[PDB]
Amino acid sequence: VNSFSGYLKLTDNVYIKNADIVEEAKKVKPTVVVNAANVYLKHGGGVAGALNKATNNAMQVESDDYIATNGPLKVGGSCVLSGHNLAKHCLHVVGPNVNKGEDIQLLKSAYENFNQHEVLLAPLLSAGIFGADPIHSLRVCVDTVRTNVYLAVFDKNLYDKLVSSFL
Ligand SMILES: O=C(O)Cc1n[nH]c(=O)c2ccccc12
Repeated sequence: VNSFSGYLKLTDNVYIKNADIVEEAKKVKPTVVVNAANVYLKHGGGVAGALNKATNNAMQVESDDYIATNGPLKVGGSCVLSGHNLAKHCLHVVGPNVNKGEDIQLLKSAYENFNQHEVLLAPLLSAGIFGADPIHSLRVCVDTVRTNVYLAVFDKNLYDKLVSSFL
C-alpha cells in the first residue's frame, strides 16, 4: 500500500490522475518526483519552472552546482538530486524536445530511467512545451516503465482524452 489517492489504474504498474504535480508532490511527499528537465537543468517553465518555483529556487541553485561539476545531461538521460520540500529525491529526466528537433525515439530511453526507482510521481515526458504528442508519451510510458508510476496530467481536457483513447 502507498499514499497516492484518486488515481485511475491503467495497467499493472501505471496509474494516472488529473493533478498539478507540484500540489501532488506537496501532499504526498513521494520518495521520487520526476522533473521534465533539459540537459542544462535550466528550470524556466512548465514542470521544471513550476517545481523549481515551489522550492523557492533551491532546485535551480543545486542544479547549477551539478552542471558546473558534471556538465550537461544527455537527451534521454537523467540525474538524481534533492527533492527539496517536494519529495525525498527529484529524478531530472531529459525527454527529447520536438521544438529543438530531437529524435522522438529517445523518449523510450528517457522513460527507462524510471525503472531504477520502485515508485515515482511524474509528468508525461516530452509532453507540454517539449512538443511531443502526449498520447504517444503515455503509450511509451506503459510499454517501457515496469516500476510503479503515478502520472499527474495537468490539462483536464488532455487527461480525459488520454483515458478515453487508452488501449
Ligand atoms: O500534463 C499535461 O497536461 C501535459 C504535459 N505533460 N508533460 C509536461 O511536461 C507538460 C508541460 C506543460 C503543459 C503540459 C505538460
